[PDB]
Amino acid sequence: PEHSCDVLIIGSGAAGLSLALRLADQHQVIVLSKGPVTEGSTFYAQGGIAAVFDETDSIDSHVEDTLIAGAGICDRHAVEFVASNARSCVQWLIDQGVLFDTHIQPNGEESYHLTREGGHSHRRILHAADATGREVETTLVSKALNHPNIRVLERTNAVDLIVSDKIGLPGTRRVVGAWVWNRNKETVETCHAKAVVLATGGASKVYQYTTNPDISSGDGIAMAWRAGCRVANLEFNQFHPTALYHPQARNFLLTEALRGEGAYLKRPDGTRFMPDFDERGELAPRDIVARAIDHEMKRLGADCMFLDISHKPADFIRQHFPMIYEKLLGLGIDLTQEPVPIVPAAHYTCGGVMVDDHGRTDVEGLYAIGEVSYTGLHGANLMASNSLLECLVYGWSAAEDITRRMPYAHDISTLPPWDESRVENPDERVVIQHNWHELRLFMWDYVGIVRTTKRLERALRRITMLQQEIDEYYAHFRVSNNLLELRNLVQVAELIVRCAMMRKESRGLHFTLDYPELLTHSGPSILSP
Ligand SMILES: Cc1cc2nc3c(=O)[nH]c(=O)nc-3n(C[C@H](O)[C@H](O)[C@H](O)COP(=O)(O)OP(=O)(O)OC[C@H]3O[C@@H](n4cnc5c(N)ncnc54)[C@H](O)[C@@H]3O)c2cc1C
Ligand SMILES: [Cl-]
Ligand code: NA
Repeated sequence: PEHSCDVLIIGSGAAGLSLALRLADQHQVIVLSKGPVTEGSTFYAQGGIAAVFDETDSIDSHVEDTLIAGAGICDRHAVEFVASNARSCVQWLIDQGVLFDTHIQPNGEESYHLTREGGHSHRRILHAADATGREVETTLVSKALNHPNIRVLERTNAVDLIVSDKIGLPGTRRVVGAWVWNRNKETVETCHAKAVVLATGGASKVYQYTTNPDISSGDGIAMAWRAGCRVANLEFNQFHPTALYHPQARNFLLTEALRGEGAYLKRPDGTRFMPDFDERGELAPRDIVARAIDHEMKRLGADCMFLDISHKPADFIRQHFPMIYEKLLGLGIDLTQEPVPIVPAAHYTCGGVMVDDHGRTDVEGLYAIGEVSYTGLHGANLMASNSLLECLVYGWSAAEDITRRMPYAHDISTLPPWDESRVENPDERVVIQHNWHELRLFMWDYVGIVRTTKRLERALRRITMLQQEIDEYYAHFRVSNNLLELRNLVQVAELIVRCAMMRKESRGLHFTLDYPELLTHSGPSILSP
């Protein structure tokens, strides 16, 4: 009708496209993308994907690492589960056309060159120079566009899932499609399907500073909540420790792989401060390094700290970090000759919508894979290159559960249209924009790197003003990007803060002055609607 398919996939990064392909030979699939098909975090991925390929590494080692980096509450089934499947999934990417950097030289013959990053104990991250993401996204996209059973709809923003029991369909609660703002034609179209998969990315953008593209507004999570899904661990948001501090680096990350290959992290004065913090140094886990840099900033009153791989051969550097070199040069910084100014910024959402081994949420017919989800793999803190990994494995497992269910699926029934609201107000629309800035700022201050109970109350409080506020002035506003993004950020901020308030302890990326100590028995934080 308006739109019908077998499986609807909201999001076209690693998670969704790779899910797409797996399901394509036998299913009719629509992939949505809020902006052009390639703008998502996946495209901007640098460092690489973790797997275990060397005879010297082991799965066991990869598990342990993760369990460690995750500060004690990862879920082992998930981590193992997942640690035991990449390569395969990674291989599957390769079989799809992905070129990861070829070595030339174990001491006899040809291999995949591998890096490492913090918390890893052997060598295991397949990459493409320092721009893996490009290689990955570009390929997946290319195959998805050449596939008869996959339909990609760019610039199409989902607004909400259609849940049977909300539109007087009879039966148990089950998703049967979603309403989508068609950006180019400014209407909300109705889209039917037998299975919907959220693969929307993360929510880092609720914070004033981040590495992410402007899409990461967490719409997927908000949508799920609104539809009844439990969510978890949203207090565990990772601030990548090395983002660029330059007025013209709109938002810019210098991969951990730099440190993985020798880069140093320096104080504005030349000294290396990690040692004062963690014997693991430059390569300790991010919640820790990021806390350290935040500390030394506060302490010395410094705008920043520095990342330097100078002590290294200019030739290594430029072959391993082509993209970063070219881009720092254009701002007049030579990764080859000087320390680069860095600050911590919001990067990844370790929590999200709870989902089991196949990506199944709490709500029938609804899945969630990728960053938008919470599986248990990352516990309180993600280990570098486990994030792209998660997308693949769950794309996998989600394809296998789906293929089995599809055949016994209810028929594609007809659905109520969206009640296009239509009121306009040039001035009020400007305010929508003030609120965005307002949210992002206090989130940074009240639910940031160092936290306190009271600061959290301040966040909650402003969050509720914004919601009460939003309902009253906005409920009737003609939909538009700015507005949809705001409603969703706000929704998510709320869950981030409620989760942060529940954790009476400091663990992994949640650090509160009011509970410095580890509880003896802990777990995820879970909220259910
Ligand atoms: C700069 C950078 C470098 C990184 N490098 C690495 C790395 O080397 N290794 C690694 O493992 N991880 C890396 N990460 C983390 C990893 O990139 C992400 O966790 C992962 O790419 C998330 O992918 P995803 O498929 O879940 O969503 P994304 O790739 O971010 O895509 C989300 C998709 O959902 C669509 N969408 C969102 N909302 C809506 C909506 N409302 N309606 C319709 N469509 C919607 C978006 O438009 C987009 O298409 C990096 C992240 C960044 C930002
Ligand atoms: Cl990185
Ligand atoms: Na997640």
